Amino acid sequence: EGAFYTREYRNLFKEFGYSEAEIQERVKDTWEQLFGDNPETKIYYEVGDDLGYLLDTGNLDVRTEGMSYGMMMAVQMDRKDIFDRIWNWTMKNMYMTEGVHAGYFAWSCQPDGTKNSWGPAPDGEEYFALALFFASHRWGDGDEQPFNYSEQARKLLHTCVHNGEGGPGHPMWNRDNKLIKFIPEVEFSDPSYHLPHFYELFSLWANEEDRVFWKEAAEASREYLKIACHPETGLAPEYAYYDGTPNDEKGYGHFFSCSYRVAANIGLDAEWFGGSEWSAEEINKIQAFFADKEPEDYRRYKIDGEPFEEKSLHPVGLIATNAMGSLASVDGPYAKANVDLFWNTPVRTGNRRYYDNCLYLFAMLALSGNFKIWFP
Ligand code: NI
Repeated sequence: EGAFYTREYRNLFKEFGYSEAEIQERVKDTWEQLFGDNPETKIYYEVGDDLGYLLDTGNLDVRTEGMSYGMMMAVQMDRKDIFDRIWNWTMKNMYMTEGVHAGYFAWSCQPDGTKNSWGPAPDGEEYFALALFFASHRWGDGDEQPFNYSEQARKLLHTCVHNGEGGPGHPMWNRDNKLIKFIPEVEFSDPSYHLPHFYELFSLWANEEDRVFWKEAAEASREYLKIACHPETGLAPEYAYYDGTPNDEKGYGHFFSCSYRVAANIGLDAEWFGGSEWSAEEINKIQAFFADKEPEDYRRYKIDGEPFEEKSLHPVGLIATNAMGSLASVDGPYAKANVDLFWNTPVRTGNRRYYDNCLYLFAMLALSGNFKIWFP
């Protein structure tokens, strides 16, 4: 039974023999390397007294993926100061009041706040919503907008479900199949965006009129991951059609950066809502696939396992997510090896560090029993 029921979170590092003191130190150090004055590793930058952002170092932009991640990280770490700086920047610079995506958040901005696009990215929205619910539950709603956290979360999720009913907009979930979309104006998906464990919580906390819908989305997503992951290797493509097969129209049909999050998501869902045979077997498959592969040699792979020449752009992120996946298969043949590999991998430096380092801190939090559900 998951932590949602027991309110106890597995410390897999401790279970695998790491000392409580060293785990405590490693979690804090990871946070400090990302959010402190450590220029080589840092991904969070403060602006003035009331703003801050996470920089996508690989593209020199600020993304809703990173901002929503940063808010989730901040609430897990009980850092309301950092949470509010990020959310303030997000509302000021990313929230759209105009155009077909009004009510969503521009997916990419320049560090100066300028929007690079008026299109949103659904995985940002869903993390914003849950981070905001957690903020409300830990700290209470603030007296002034936009710090009225729970109202902001419910409003945002309303738009995600109902957009287009009285306007030219589009929802972020397909209403018939209850699957999250890659972007509001398409009818395909992205396996890594599927967060059934988040939807379970939305089914408790969203507007009441949408709570059954969120239960249905959770179930739809669980079923969808079964058909999206390759049956032998466990690898999921970056984009996939609703029928579960890869969408490679623009090169996203393979196992690469986006896909890495699937193992992590499966890990977290197992920890929160309970183990399943499917999830354990799926994590066993991915870990078995990587068991005989050197991190320095990790590639892009077709989902059936065929290697490309191209190396993984984010191999530290791949390590972190595979290790986090161990939460879904704690007795798995490679579970300990994956956790140990991660323990022995430093936080990344250099221009591609943002994505790896986000996945890294999530894995550090989850594997130490510090990626929690914050209840009212
Ligand atoms: Ni120490």
